[PDB]
Amino acid sequence: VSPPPPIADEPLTVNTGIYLIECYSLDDKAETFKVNAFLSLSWKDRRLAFDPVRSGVRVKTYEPEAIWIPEIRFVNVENARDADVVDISVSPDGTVQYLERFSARVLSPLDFRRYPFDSQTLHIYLIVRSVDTRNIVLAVDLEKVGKNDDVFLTGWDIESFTAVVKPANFALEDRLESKLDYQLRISRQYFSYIPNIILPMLFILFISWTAFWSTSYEANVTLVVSTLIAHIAFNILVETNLPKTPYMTYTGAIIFMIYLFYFVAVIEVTVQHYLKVESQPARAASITRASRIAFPVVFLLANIILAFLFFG
Amino acid sequence: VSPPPPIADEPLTVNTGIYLIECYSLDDKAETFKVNAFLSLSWKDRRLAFDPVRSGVRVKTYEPEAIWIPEIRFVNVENARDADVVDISVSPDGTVQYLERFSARVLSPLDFRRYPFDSQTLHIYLIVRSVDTRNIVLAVDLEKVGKNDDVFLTGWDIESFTAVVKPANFALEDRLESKLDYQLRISRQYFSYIPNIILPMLFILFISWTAFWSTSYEANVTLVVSTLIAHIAFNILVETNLPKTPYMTYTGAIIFMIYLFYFVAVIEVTVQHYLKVESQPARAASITRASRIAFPVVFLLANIILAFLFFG
Amino acid sequence: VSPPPPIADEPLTVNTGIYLIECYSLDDKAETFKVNAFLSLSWKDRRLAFDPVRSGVRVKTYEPEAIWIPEIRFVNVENARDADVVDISVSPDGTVQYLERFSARVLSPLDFRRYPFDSQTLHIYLIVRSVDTRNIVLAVDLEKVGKNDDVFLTGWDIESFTAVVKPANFALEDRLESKLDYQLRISRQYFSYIPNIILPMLFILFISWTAFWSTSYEANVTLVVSTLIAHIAFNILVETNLPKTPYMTYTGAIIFMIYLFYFVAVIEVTVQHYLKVESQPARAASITRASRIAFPVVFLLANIILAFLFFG
Amino acid sequence: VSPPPPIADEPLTVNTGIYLIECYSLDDKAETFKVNAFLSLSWKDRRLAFDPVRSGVRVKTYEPEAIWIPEIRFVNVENARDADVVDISVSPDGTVQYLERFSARVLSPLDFRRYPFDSQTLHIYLIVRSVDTRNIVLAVDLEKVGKNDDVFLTGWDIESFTAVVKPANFALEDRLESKLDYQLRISRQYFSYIPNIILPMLFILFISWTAFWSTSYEANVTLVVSTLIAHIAFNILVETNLPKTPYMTYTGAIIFMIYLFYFVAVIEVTVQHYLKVESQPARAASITRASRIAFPVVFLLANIILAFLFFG
Amino acid sequence: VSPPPPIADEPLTVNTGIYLIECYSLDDKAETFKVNAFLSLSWKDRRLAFDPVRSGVRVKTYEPEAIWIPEIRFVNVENARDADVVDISVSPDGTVQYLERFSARVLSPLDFRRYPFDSQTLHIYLIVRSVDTRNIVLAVDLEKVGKNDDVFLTGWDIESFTAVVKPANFALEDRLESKLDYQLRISRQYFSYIPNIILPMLFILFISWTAFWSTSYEANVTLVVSTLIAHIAFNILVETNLPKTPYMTYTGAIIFMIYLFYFVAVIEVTVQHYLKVESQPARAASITRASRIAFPVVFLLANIILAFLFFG
Repeated sequence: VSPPPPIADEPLTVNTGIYLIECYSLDDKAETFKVNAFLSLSWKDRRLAFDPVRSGVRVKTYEPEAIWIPEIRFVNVENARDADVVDISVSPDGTVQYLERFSARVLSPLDFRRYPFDSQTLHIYLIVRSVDTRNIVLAVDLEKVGKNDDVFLTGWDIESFTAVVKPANFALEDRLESKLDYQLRISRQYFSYIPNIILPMLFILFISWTAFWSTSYEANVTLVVSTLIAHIAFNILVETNLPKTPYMTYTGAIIFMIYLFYFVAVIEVTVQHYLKVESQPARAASITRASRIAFPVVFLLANIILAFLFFG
Repeated sequence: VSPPPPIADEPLTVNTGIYLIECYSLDDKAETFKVNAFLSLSWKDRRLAFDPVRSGVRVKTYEPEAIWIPEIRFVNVENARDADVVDISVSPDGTVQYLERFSARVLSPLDFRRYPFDSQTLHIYLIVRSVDTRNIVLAVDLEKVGKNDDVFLTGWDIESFTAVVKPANFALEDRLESKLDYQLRISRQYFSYIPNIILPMLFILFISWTAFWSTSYEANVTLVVSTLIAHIAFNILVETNLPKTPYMTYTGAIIFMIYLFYFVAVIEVTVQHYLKVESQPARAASITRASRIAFPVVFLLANIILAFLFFG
Repeated sequence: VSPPPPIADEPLTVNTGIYLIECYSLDDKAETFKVNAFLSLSWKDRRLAFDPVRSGVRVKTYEPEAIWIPEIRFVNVENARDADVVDISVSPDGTVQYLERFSARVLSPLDFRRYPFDSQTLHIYLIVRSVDTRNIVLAVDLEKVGKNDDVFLTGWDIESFTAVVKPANFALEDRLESKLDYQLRISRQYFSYIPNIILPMLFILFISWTAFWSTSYEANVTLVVSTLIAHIAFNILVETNLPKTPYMTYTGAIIFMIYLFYFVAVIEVTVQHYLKVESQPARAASITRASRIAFPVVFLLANIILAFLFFG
Repeated sequence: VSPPPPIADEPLTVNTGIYLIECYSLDDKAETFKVNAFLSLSWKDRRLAFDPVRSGVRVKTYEPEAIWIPEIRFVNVENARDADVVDISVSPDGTVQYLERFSARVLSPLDFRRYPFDSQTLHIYLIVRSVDTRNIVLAVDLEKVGKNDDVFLTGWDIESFTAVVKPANFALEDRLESKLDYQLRISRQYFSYIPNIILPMLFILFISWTAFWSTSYEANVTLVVSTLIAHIAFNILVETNLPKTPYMTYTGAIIFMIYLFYFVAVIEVTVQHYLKVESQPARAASITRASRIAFPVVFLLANIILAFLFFG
Repeated sequence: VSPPPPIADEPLTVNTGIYLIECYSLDDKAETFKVNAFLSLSWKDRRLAFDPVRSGVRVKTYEPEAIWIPEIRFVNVENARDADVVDISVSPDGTVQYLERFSARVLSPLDFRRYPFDSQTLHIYLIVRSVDTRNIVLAVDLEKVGKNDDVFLTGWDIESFTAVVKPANFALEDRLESKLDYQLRISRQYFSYIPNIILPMLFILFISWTAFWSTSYEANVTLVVSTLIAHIAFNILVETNLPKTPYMTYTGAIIFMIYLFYFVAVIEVTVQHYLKVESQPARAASITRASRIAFPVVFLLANIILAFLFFG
């Protein structure tokens, strides 16, 4: 039908609010996730009001087809949402209440630069279609914004869920004042990563570092190269969960540094054996005794530098 | 169509019932499962009443779009259920019989705190929103709740499928709702895990422990490091199908313990070689003879303590 | 658009029939398969007795709409079939002819007790629900049951496709239903499994056994442990196919036996070295010479016993 | 609206034609691929004609729904094609032009017996629905068949695309029916296999064959067994892109040959060491000298014999 | 419902334009990328021009249907787009404004000759069919073609999104069609590839090379073969991504060169041992002294030549 008359001079306001029910399947490679929530809606329409004389219930219902309901669209969704109209009730004072239940698939960016200890924010954008007669603006009601007690994400924990009235849509066609942003702040659960990833890597490195206490060339070669193979194998477990990020990461820096340390250890073993063959054992002993202390200290300093760089 | 006439003394009640046909596709990483089942409803409409007189022996059977059907939805589903109506019958007394068949995908948490020998409970929720004229509450028909004898799940065995008879009424978004709970208790079939996982790891550990009866350095190093690599590969296989958790599991604790044991064995081999080279063979012999007994006993005690801690 | 009236109390019969066109995508882990075929029906409706003498000359052909067609469903399917009607024709006496083409994904359990050389049976179930005013039964018409010679399953031999004539009538949800069973017997092609799996395993086992002719500890350790690692990798490649089962299969038994043999070989090598160190070469020589004959004989005996146990 | 009257002496002939647009997703596990093309029909109907007088300048006419259109359905398709009519024109004589555009999934067998150097043939089948009034027989049209130069399949090159008639001696259809065959010939480009999968394996085998130029038992054992492990790893790599096939293959024969050669090499090394320890060095030298020449010649001859057994 | 009538012989032109919103899921093996964007159309239709003075309106809209809208279809898509009309508006002179929102999966070939540092161009094609006697041609509105500044793709740098203004007219199926081309130019981000793939490979190669400063045969064999195994594992990791291409890429050539280098290193070690055994230490010393310098220089020259060949 027709929109409400613009006889009222003030712009038409459509209050809004989303109530989350569940969020699931947050893919990391395509950075896409799904939602299932309640979409509430309300606006004032003085054209179709109600008087208490008809009945004392003070409540009347209507149909989706007979009453003009403004069209609200989602910006970043793969496909249009699935609408299931629930209930509408018209107060005697003209205010209407509109409900819907929808499910969607949302595209949002993710920043994996502190991958084990990162926090992400997921956005949902709302726009409206301007009507010919009057002016349509949006608003947020803090009462209709919330999340259920049974919202869970596998591996994450939800922190909060708010909204803003930002009318700052990128200018395309007369919609540069009719946007809305909903923010979902989440954090990753990182405790399981310690005993599953970090400590075995340190154990393998320390195993390979025992070559500085022996002078047998064959045993040193076996130790170092076999531990290198074990490190390459452990990279497979490191990779089977972490995404295929085409950019720098904390874990990537750690792995590259580990490769560098293995190379330097091989060089040290080679030079020690070569010096010992040339009837210069004192220099070889001095070099290996220096390396015994040099290696862990440099490893710890590089760890500290990297941690300060990425988290500060 | 309009709701049944408000008798102004009692809210409308609806008696539900779910009959399982088969369950399948219990995803472990996403904690989902798929269902196929019946759904039968029943309530009282004061109208549509007719006596058996005037050829009324044939009970009436209307069609959708001609009567009033309550909207009943599942809370924890990815998408709205795909359903098709089977039969609708109206008794001469005034009640109505309703049947339906649906398929759906359900989200439910899982608890892998005892992962090889765990038990899980799965939930299905039914909700209904009170209309603007009449209140609606739910009920349970205990003779229409059950499962086929042919309901099989791959990897699990089914124990019970009941329904809690007490709805949890509450008010949400300025309207009153009633929620039902269905519980499907299952247990895991753990027989396949023993000879495929547990025994080979024990064999590999016992193989790596043979280095205490030897005295050559190269053979000891080869044995221990190669067995460590084999353990890493078995860890690959084990963790290929186990989701990450915020708590500490059983298998993760055991795997970390075995990593610690390998590290300590490497340390002991290095110490023995270093002592032997420095011309103190008696001390090295005493150390290795002590370790021969010390290792299995400590392993046994640690395993027993862990089993008591988790399953106590 | 209403069920035909019975004469006095007799029920109505429908003669079904399925003609396979192609089977594909047989999953072991999911225990499903796909199929598309023809569904043929025929029943009696005497409200439409055609008279060719005066009212027309040719028998009537109808359209899917505005004609009473029995509802037919499949019990063990994930979702409802996607069927397109082909033709409906009415004979002068009153018997209706019907055809349609459909597809679905069928669920049926499998048996893996003889996995390399196992034979399976697959079931498809039809059903129909009795209306209040009429009772409906099902029947088989053997002239429309069959399969195309082009029906090919990748990796299986199709033997027969028959139906059990006698239905199974039962009362479910306070109504009478009838059920039909279609059995499709298939057998696995096992020749590809011999060179791909069986023989490399034997070659690696013999390579491991070749260590009883050597007297060097380092070489024996290298041989046995490297062959164990190769066996672990091949076990991973094999196990990527067979799902976990509550019972014990054949391949699992053979793999466990091979692990046992590896453990015993390691123990033998360790004992031989330990005895040789103590200046008792006679005992070590006797032990290794006895093992040279003991190992293959026991392997052969164990394999024969297992083959008799599982296939007898 | 009505089938054409059987007025002409010969039955009703339709001129068909398929014009490919692009192809993609040639899945090999399911032996299926998707298509996108045009479907142009043509038939004659003297019943309605547009004589060139009385404003008969309109050569063609547009009849979307008030005209008879034969039902053309595919045979080997998972689901019904997604077709939408493009153009409908009626010539003044009576010949009718028809045209659509469809997308579908095809099920055609694949044969990987010469996998690196194989060729395939993909079939698409067309059948027509008979009508009691007039007989309908399919007929190809040479000018309406073809394909774009913009078709492409990843890893394949297209040789030809033609059509031929094929009587339908199948489907047990009690009515007379006709079928059409469309054949697409594709040859795989094998160039990217010689430097990717073949030559590295030759290099690994030749590396393993250098154990015949040494007398050190430990070095020979390490060489041969580590190269066997490398062969297993390369087999794991190769398994990435090959199909999971249930029959014999050329590549499988090559892999089995390589395993056999590794076994024989280990046996030779053991024999040489056993003879050398037994104070018979001349025999060991003779055996090694024989092996140096024997191994490559036998490998080449067996490869020639396998290449003759296949490919002919 | 009817195409606009021509004046005498002139054709009808429609002005198009695509405003990008977001691109994602750029599959390299399948060579597809999903997309969703605004689509705009505009054309002149004088059969429904109005009088602004009498009607009292300055813009006139219509329902989504009940007006003649040209059929615009994409050529290289897997299926028809998921259209969503947003607005139809008309100008007083007769021009029709139009909007639409869609999403689709496109097909486009790629070039992988410079895979780490390559740039690609993606194509979107639009076509229209000539209905009636009114020829239809396309045109580009330069102020509507654009891209959102938030259009992002993971790992790619987006340079431009332009269109070729001149269409291409050709006769398909004895009918004329006009085609437009939309080009999206992107370049790959290569920084993450260097520390992930390039440098570990070099470190492993240098670890292999360190064997020219040694004399012990067992240590050299262990070093070279273990580094070869690690190289095979990294080959697995890299081959996970790249598809099969009929031509030779940069990475494939580099990998083959590395394989050849490993083979030559094994040969050199073998010949050094063979010469030293025959009591000729001087020749072996000279050979190894030469090889120490010879290997890195040859590697550098080969890399330089490859870089000049593929980029010159």
